[PDB]
Amino acid sequence: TGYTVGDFMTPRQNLHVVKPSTSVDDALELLVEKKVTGLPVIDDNWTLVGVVSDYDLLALTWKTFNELQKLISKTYGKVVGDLMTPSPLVVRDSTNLEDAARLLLETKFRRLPVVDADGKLIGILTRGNVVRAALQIKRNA
Amino acid sequence: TGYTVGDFMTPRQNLHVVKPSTSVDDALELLVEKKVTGLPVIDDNWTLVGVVSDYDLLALTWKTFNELQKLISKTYGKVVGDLMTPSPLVVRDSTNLEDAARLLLETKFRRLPVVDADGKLIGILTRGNVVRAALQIKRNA
Repeated sequence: TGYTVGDFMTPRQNLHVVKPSTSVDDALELLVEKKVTGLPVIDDNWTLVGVVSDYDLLALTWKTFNELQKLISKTYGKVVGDLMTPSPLVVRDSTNLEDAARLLLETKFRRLPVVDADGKLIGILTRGNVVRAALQIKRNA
Repeated sequence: TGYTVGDFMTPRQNLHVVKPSTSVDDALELLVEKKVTGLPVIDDNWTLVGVVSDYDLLALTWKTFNELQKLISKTYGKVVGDLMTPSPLVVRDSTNLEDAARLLLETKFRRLPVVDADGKLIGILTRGNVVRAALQIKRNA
């Protein structure tokens, strides 16, 4: 009963992923290039293994450009695996939308990777996706 | 001396703008489609008149889908103008990057519209832009 995550999630094709081996610098570049603040982390086979955020990659956040440069300088040789959150909360495409919506707010990541039965990353549910759903629904008898 | 906003700001062509007359619903749609949480508000001549965020449009922080639907239901007939923050902090393209970076953190909007001498919106400086700058600087020594 009711809509499901799969109805409104961000499709795999619009995901921005990194791996535990991705250098912090490259993850940061991806964040700024794709204009997102967090990234799902997969392994070589697209198994979802974690999530990582700007607040992980730039931990001690920064309050001045100088402090930021200091952080950027110390990223060399570091890798996503060291800073990521493993085993994050996930949902399935069949997950009830209202349940998923609740969960979004219970994870610091504020997004829910969507996985299939094999634990492969197939999408992500963002707060924006949930708002889009509420909007689309209003738009109907 | 040093880098300036103009060197790293988001170009006009990549802005997502609304007007004070934009319906709340359309602004919400634009937010979710462009995957941003805030929007500069311009008038018909691209004069920057304000800024508006998801937290403004959905005030009337939702914590469940049902609460969200309640909010979405009450957006009808409302416009951005009522909910926006007028006369926001802005910078110029010539603004010193370190100064601008500091300011980003002093505005709840967490972005700085960039205007020209006529007060026209010509870009925006985001935290992501500033991180991009620190990265680019490091790369070149």
